[PDB]
Parts: sequence; structure tokens; C-alpha cells
Amino acid sequence: AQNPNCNIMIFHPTKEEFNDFDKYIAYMESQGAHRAGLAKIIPPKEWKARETYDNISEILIATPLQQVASGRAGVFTQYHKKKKAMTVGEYRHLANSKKYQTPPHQNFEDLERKYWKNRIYNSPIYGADISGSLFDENTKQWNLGHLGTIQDLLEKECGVVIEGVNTPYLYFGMWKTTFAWHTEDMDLYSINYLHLGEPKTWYVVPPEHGQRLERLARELFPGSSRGCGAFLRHKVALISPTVLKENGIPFNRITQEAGEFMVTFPYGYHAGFNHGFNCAEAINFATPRWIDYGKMASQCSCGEARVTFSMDAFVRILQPERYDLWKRGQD
Ligand SMILES: O=C(O)CNC(=O)C(=O)O
Ligand SMILES: [Mg+2]
Ligand code: NI
Ligand SMILES: [Zn+2]
Repeated sequence: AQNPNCNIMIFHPTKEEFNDFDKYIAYMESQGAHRAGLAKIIPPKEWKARETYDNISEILIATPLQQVASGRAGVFTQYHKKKKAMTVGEYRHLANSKKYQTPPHQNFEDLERKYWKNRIYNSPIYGADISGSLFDENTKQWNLGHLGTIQDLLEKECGVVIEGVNTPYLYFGMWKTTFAWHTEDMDLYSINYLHLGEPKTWYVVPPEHGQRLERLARELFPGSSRGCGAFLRHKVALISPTVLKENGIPFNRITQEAGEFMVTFPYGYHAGFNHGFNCAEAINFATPRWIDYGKMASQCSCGEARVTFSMDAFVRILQPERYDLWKRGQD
């Protein structure tokens, strides 16, 4: 078995190896990368996502989210308060303000210590989930707006033709902006490219150990657990590395820097935070190996997680028993 200790693997494809996305994913899995839940891909030195970022300030963040925390430093939830629209130029200036900027620090480890010590006492503003792409249309390799669609994968593997589309999303972050513990919708893959700015630290639980994270989460968030059988789908819960270590949960951590890709694998729980002003682009995708994870994915039926038009069809085809009760949550 390759990668038996489920370590995060880092890949350095050549420009020749960067031509065939699907084949490269299958390569990485042949080396055991999926066992970690997360992998890093450093693009060939010749590759670029676009020529410059000089003209992005006029993108609109229509609903910036203020991430308000409750709990204790190592075990907290966050609620997203909607703010007034602002441009990316306005958001960058805010991120750089004395109130919101990254503190002085020695290295990524000291900054990580400061994040876990101090996150709950601040409410950073996250520009999340903005439909769009920053890849130049002439970028042919690993262009997250040109990937094969999940609906076409389901058709190729299973023969069934379904409605829905699959498009990327932009994330504009600042110091302390946080992504809660989650797997992807329908336990899909994700791919995430850090276009610019400061790093993003990731934490991940190997897929084979995901249920250990879930059991700890039910103990740490007991009222949420009683309310919903898949409450991590709400994407509000945070648990620190120290707490995970105290409870014996297997995990790994890695920091992504600008110019690098991360891939999350089916049923790889992940969480993390941004070090400062940055912009990431991410999209879900599928492979043949995903299908069985999609059939088994948990779902929120309390109604809080409230998810996409395209997820309807996935549920309808892969989980026809759940269909009914799940669309009651989504209607
Ligand atoms: O970058 C972020 O805030 C969150 N991204 C993801 O969870 C992802 O790419 O799967
Ligand atoms: Mg612009
Ligand atoms: Ni994710
Ligand atoms: Zn729910």
C-alpha cells in the first residue's frame, strides 16, 4: 500500500506532465496521495495562470462575510454576518488596515500559534464563494475554468445524463479568515489555486479516519449533533490542532503559498486559515474513484446547509432513497 502513514504529498510535474489533468490525478493516487486527504502540486516553472494581477481591483465582493466566533480558543464555531458590498480594491485596503492586518511574526509556526491563541477575539471579513475565474482563457493547462465537468464524469462512468453546471469560485481572504472543518459537497474532490498574496494553512484528516473526526465533533458540539446528523455540512465548526492531538485524531498540516495548487480528495476533512490578503480560486471535480464516495456521502436534512442546483441531480441519481427527505431540507 503506498503512503500508509497518510502523509501529505507534494508533486512537481514537468510541463509535459502538466498537459493531462486526469492522468496526473490518477498518477498522484497511484503514489498514495489520496490517503492524506490533501496534496500540493507545484506547477512547472514555465506555467502561469495569467500574465499579471494588475487589473483585479474592480471585481465586486457583493456579500463580504464577517466571521464572528463563539466558544473557546481551540473549540469554536463561527457565524457569518453579511456586510455591505465592496470592491476587491476596497477589501485589500481593509485587509491592510491596522485593525485587520497580519501581526509581526517570526515564521509560519509563530503565526499559527498566534492564530490559534487569538482567532476568537477578532472577526475578520472573508470574500467567499464569488462565481468567477482569474485564469487567462489562453492558459491551457490546469485552468480551473476549463476542467471536464462532474456531470460529464457521471455520464461517462454511469451513462446517465443530468442537468447542472460546474463553475469555479473566487475567495478573497485576510488575516484570520477561516475555513471550518468540512468535506466537499457529495464528498467530491476540490482543487484550489492560490493566485496571489499571503499563504493559506491547511489541516486535513485522512479519509480513512474521517469518522474519528466526526465522533470527536459530536462530543465537542453536542447540541449541533442532536440537531443534524451531518452538521459538519454547515461549515461552522473549528477544532484546533492541539485539541485534535489531545483526542488522538490523526491529521496533517501544510501551508500553501501563492502560485501553488492544492487538491482535496473525497471524504478528506479539511480546515484552515489565511495569513493575510490573498485570492484563491477553487472548484469541485470528480474521477471514477469518486462515484462510490458520492453514493455514501452524508447529507444535511435539517435544512441549514442549503446547497446548489447541481447537487440536486447528484443526490437524485446516486442517493435516490435520500432524495425526498434531502430536498425537504432544500425547500
Ligand atoms: O480556500 C478556502 O477558503 C476554502 N477552500 C476549500 O475548502 C477548498 O478548496 O476545498
Ligand atoms: Mg477589475
Ligand atoms: Ni473545501
Ligand atoms: Zn443540518
